[PDB]
Amino acid sequence: SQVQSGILPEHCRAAIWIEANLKGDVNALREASKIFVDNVATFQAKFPDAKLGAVVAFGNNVWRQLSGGEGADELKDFPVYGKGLAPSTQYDLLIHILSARHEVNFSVAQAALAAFGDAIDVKEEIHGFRWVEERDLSGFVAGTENPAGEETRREVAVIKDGVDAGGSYVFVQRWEHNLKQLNRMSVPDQEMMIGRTKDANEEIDGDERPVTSHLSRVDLKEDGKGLKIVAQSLPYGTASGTHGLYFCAYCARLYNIEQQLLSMFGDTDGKRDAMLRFTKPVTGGYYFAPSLERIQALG
Amino acid sequence: PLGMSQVQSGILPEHCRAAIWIEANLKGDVNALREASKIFVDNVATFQAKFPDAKLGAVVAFGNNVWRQLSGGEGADELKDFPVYGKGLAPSTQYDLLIHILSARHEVNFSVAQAALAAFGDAIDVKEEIHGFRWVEERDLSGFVAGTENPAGEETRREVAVIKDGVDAGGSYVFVQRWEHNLKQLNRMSVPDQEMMIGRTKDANEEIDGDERPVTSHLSRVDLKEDGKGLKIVAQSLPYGTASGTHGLYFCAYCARLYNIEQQLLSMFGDTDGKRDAMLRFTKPVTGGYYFAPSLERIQALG
Ligand code: HEM
Ligand code: HEM
Ligand SMILES: [Mg+2]
Ligand SMILES: [Mg+2]
Repeated sequence: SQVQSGILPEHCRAAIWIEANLKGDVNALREASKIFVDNVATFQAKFPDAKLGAVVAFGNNVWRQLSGGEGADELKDFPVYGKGLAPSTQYDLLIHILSARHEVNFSVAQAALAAFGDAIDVKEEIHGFRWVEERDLSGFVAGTENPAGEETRREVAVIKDGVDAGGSYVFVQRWEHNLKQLNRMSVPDQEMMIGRTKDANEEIDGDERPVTSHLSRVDLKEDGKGLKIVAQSLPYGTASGTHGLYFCAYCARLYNIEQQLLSMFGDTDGKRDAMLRFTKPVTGGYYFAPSLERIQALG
Repeated sequence: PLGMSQVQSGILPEHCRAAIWIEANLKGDVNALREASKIFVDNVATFQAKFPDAKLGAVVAFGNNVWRQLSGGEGADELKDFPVYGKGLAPSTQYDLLIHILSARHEVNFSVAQAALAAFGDAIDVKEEIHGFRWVEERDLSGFVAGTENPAGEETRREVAVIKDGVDAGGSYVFVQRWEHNLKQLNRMSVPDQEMMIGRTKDANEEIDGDERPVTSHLSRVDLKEDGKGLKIVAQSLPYGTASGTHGLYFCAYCARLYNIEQQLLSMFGDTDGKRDAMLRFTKPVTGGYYFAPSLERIQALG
């Protein structure tokens, strides 16, 4: 089973995420998905330098229909976390496009919209960009502990066997940063909020940083085994309007993502991520990304 | 370089892949713009030093009312608020301040835009912020190549865009106008009909002779000569928007005289000969403003 092309690429410069609801017959998604994955292959051949990839992924209700109820055992609608502190905006379809070249991504996004046509209702379209020094707009480097290299990224993100082999679970969550609130914090206070130093990007020892620090919330182990995810997140927005991080992660099980969210939003131990001092999530959804062979076998 | 006037760095660069434009109104006393503009151009120099490979430039430019105040009424003789053209076919949304940032790196442009906002602070009310991107093959989102006849090279671009002498030497006039394309409407037109609308062939970008295209074609509207002398402008326009939402062309041009821009607008919008640009069949302008970009030396004499 071959993995969709947008899960594994590293260090992308730009992305487009489109989140949409199904308005028409669920069966219209079958032909549209095949059209789109062929478009992606054609664009990769036309723009080899772009290192383009893309993913089509499906919400719980749609995917149960498309799959006949087989597999994707962990899939569910995204719930609130923290009783609502993390909101839920579960849609039916996610299209994630990434590459070195925003302009290529834009053409690919137009192709996705042509493939799905008026069967879908676009609810969100976000254009991500890698910022200076791969920093989040807060000024902290983002991506350091992300699984590195195809071998490890496959291990973390790609389902190994059975009916879902080559697929992955996806989580997307848009955050809105209040950089004015951030900038009122001293740099040492910001560093204790994240759990790494700001300029030099060195981890602060877990025994010496707050348990509410981001790293303490999300660097989770189960009897010594890390709960890893493959992030594809990027900055987005305008300088004068809304801006933040579009969080996007892939994992061979939803479990690892969910444990991190239960931790961040106070459900596990009553403590909340210190980043909520300056940024907040405003969307959230879970999706299942089938393998390419599974997509071809739809219609 | 005493006794000379240095152009702001964003007027002349060619083939930059990314831009940010910010348009804003002044909220309080115009004096706030003096120290903010000096800070901003200094920040630009710092970003150029930090990111030499970005090939970054930027411009700060001013609307008529605030430029008249800051200049004491000296110079900028052609400057005026952007008029409506075609009785409203081209709307007017004249603001007080234009920031234009362009480079080979969107991420550097973003940092520079943040610096501009920090410099001006609450003295301004941002009315729009547009992130331009060069599309594939330098095409407009309509699919036609954009930029072919734009003045080429530093020498010619300086001749067209940069005022040569007098108090305004090193300055330029700026026009910005955001267009919203209806690509569904465009795609209802056959490609031959689109070519007659533009005046060039779509795939190969060959000019269609003036006698073989309608007078409403875009090239017939805007390729204007006065007794054989072309009325040139230096465009810095780029595509913008989302695939599923608003998208189009953010039109931006610089010229040493506002006259050349105005003649093209009077032509496009029906004021000269009663005919209008065929591109209005699929796209429309929704903003419009004129600004004056002083020389970099003069931004330093503010205060
Ligand atoms: C505003 C939103 C977020 C910001 C700004 C942010 C920022 C960061 C930063 C600066 C780091 C440290 C550098 C690195 O290793 O990448 C980090 C690490 C990490 N983040 Fe986040 N993050 C956000 C949301 C999330 C969410 C929602 C999750 C999971 C559901 C998450 C999971 C992780 C993980 C697993 C790590 C690596 C921890 C480690 O093993 O050291 N992050 N994040
Ligand atoms: C929807 C907005 C616009 C679109 C899509 C558009 C597109 C084009 C295209 C495809 C060309 C031919 C290729 C080239 O030489 O660049 C062109 C040329 C040109 N455009 Fe536009 N344009 C727009 C607005 C404007 C405006 C508002 C003006 C002036 C006020 C203008 C002035 C020019 C000029 C002077 C030329 C060169 C003509 C020549 O000498 O051959 N354009 N434009
Ligand atoms: Mg660790
Ligand atoms: Mg000509």
